[PDB]
Amino acid sequence: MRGLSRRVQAMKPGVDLVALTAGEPDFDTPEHVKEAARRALAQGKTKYAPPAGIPELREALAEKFRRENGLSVTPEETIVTVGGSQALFNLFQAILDPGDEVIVLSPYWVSYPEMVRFAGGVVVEVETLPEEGFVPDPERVRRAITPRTKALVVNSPNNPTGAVYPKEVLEALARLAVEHDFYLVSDEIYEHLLYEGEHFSPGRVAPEHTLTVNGAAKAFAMTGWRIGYACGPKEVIKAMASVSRQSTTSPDTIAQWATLEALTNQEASRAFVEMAREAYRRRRDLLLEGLTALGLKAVRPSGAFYVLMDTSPIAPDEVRAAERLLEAGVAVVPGTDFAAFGHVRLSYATSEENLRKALERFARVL
Amino acid sequence: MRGLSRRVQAMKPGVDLVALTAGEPDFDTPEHVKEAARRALAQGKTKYAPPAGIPELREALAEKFRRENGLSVTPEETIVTVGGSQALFNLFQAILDPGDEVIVLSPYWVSYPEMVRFAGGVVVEVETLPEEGFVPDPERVRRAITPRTKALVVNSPNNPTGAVYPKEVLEALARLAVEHDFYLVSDEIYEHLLYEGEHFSPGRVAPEHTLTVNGAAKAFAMTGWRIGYACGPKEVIKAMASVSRQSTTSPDTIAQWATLEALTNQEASRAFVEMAREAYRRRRDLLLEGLTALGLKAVRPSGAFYVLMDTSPIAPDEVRAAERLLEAGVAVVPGTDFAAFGHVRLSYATSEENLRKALERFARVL
Ligand SMILES: *Cc1c(COP(=O)(O)O)cnc(C)c1O
Ligand SMILES: *Cc1c(COP(=O)(O)O)cnc(C)c1O
Repeated sequence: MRGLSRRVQAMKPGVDLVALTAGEPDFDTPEHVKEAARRALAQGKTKYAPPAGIPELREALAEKFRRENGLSVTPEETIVTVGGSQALFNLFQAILDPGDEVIVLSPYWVSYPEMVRFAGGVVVEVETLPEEGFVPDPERVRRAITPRTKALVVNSPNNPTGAVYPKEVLEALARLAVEHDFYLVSDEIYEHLLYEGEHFSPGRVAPEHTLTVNGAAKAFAMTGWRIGYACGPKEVIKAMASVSRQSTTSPDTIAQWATLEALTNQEASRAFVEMAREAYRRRRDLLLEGLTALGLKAVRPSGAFYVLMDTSPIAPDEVRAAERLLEAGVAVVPGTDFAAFGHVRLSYATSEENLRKALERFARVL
Repeated sequence: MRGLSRRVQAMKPGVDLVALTAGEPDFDTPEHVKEAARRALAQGKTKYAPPAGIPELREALAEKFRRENGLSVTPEETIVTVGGSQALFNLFQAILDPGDEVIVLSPYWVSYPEMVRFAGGVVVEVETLPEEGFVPDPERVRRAITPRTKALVVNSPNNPTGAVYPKEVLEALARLAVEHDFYLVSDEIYEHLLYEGEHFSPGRVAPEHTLTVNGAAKAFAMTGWRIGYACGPKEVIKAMASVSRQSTTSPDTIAQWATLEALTNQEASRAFVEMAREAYRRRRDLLLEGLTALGLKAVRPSGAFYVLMDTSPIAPDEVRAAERLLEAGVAVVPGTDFAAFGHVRLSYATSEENLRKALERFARVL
């Protein structure tokens, strides 16, 4: 018989426009990384790499996680994947049996529920409130815990809210994982795009319960390179490598060598990060002041490069709001898929010039 | 609770040695491809690409499948993946429900049964015979079809046997798919590594039943670049792209542009293919001559760069034979995992000098 599988069928799908929809940096990847790619090419590093990644990168990864995040991990508790998205996908395929529950915090990144469902898992949503700065209340999270809870996904700095969760909240969530015996999945890819506060990694207190996901995509403007990395309990990392072996085999070898340079040349990478960070902060401040002057509401973000804007004054719902803004000349992302109803996601990974235009057009819509 | 999933737990795991174990070309990727990669880097083509691949590549793919294989496909019935392995992985995830049966022809590439079972499928094995040159008998296949058959996997040129199936057998297999209504998965990555006969794509006789899987890996010495491609029914291709979107997002952008060059610069690419084909042919003959002189049995391959050697004269079984050979100084791959019992896979993707060195050491295990 022909026909698609159930898992795949259950899956969810001359005008001048100013686009504020980007999910990737506007900067190009820094030259030290590009140069390392060039050396790898000339050195013929074009062969298959091990499923978990070239050993040199795994070693550098163990250093980064300990040095930057205070995580006590060995090279064997580290894995290189085809983007942070594959680290999350392999993780769910490795820990979820049909019916296992995963607590997700809304608004959430679009891919989380999809990946959980694709593995046969059940999504259990816990909402974070705009009035609480989109920071989870551990008390609301406890109520979502059942005997079937397998994992809890935390994403700070957050996409799409831009919220940075305080260490006390993160410690409280790590404690629930330990007390109730489940995995804490910490998506930390925006760690370096932080304007205020500190980036705390829950793996610092509960390493055997925490799976830390990260990558080069957002920090080093390497979205198209497809290199992500994770660390955590040795047995889970081993299982994740098994999934890669039977799907992608291993990430692009040239990209792995280029990523090694981003991690080892701390001086050049630090210079890129500080430059981008300062640019993003100026853009964020520019946007927020403008929105406030218009009377539009948005919780001030402390990280990433997104702003969730309440659309109540523009239309009855976020899709109608998004279509009106489109007519006005501004492309925004409706909050529907992120479970951010009544909001629209704005991205400031564009020029100040474009942010000014967009504010002019919002003005006209009001 | 914590713990690994069943699908992951069910998964199967001073000496001078000459290695005849390679599953990739010894040649480095051609300069024109490397140059295309440098241009993309210089041009800032480092951003996210669409889930099915950059439009330029999907169009070049349509041309390739039409031109080289006589397949009539549009760019939309084309998909780019992270290696041909991901094409197969996404395919099974997109077409298999737990319990669905997939017919595989032994000896088979190690990854087929693992990919089938990971998606919940049941592996039904149909044996090909040494006496029949490892070419399948359509009758034996017919005898394996049940109401639960979802697909039949065919790989020609074959890994690990090196057999090239005649157009007439490929047509008979396609007909069974059309006759019994199931998918025909054609793994054609070794099409350009052919020494005698001609490559026939069964998608020509059963377009709506066939998924043609291919890639740049073996033909252009690009195993580490991780770029594969497939074509087939629009609805299946669309479903495969959906799997990519929630797992890898899209293959590395730099590698996609480099692959476009390998497909469009026909003059430089054919020069490489013909150069490699010539070298492989030399190495094959040399290896076969040597074995024959040693009194060792092996079926003469017409494609790829492998030879399945009968280990009867060496040890009771192929694992023991592989161990004796190791002591003798030659590393070979036991036929165990390919369901090629009593055999050992030899790869001639190495220099003639190494092949000569191995043949010399073979004298010690008689
Ligand atoms: C970008 C992103 C990732 C991973 O991106 P990759 O490009 O696959 O590395 C993971 N989580 C969030 C919230 C992201 O925004
Ligand atoms: C090498 C190979 C593939 C695909 O390899 P990729 O490196 O993932 O492109 C598929 N089938 C067979 C039989 C192979 O030998």
